[PDB]
Amino acid sequence: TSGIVPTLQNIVATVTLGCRLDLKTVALHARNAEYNPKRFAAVIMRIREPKTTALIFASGKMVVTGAKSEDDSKLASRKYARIIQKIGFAAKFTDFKIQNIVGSCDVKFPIRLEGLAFSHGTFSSYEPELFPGLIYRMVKPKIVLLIFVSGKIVLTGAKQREEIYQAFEAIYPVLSEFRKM
DNA sequence: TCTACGACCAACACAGCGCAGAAGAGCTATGATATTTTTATGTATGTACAACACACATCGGAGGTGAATCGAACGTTCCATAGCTATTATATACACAGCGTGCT
Repeated sequence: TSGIVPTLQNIVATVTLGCRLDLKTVALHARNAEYNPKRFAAVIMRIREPKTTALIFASGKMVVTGAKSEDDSKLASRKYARIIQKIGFAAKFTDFKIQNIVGSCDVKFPIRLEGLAFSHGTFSSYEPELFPGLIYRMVKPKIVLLIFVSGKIVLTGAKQREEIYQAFEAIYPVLSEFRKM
């Protein structure tokens, strides 16, 4: 067991609004709406109360990023869809699928990263020239982990909570064995 | 008037003519020779042919080269496809570039 549970910091989800959207009008009429078709083929909006960000496409496909919890992402998608209703489009809410749940935690001890890369070499790839963190790719569940010398752990690539939590619980014994000073 | 010159006589002897023999002038006949006739005999001529050997223009094969003609490599363009590029949120942490400031 571990005395600390990871805390989430970003949830990436998608919603199908089910209607063709004219990105020209939603940029002009919505308040915080940025449309640069040369730079990107979507309109970026963000609203203050969930601190999220919606990438809205012409086909009606939607991306919600920046949420802390699944209910927060659901509420953010609800309010962005309500904005699209108030702007003059028939954007029926159809589905809501959360793809990414990245959460960070701290084991509060220094880690010997080279020894961990040497021991669990089939799942790890340490290249401190490029990035100062170790990339651990767990096979079950499919969660990737960024491991650092300060003990900070970044778990990325979860669909719901019961992957990142058990990923941390499985990665804790193989990091408790590596301690510096 | 008369003196040169011619008649006249004798002797004779040497020229002159009869006679016979020679001889040769001129005609006549016959053989040899050169001249013309005839023919005949070989030669020349226009034009054609053929046989044969050599030489030469003409046709044809061997070789060389410009003009013409072939492939082959390559650049370019298009159809379709797939793979990539770009954003955003977020924790984490380190390395480098760039800019505001200030005080040495």
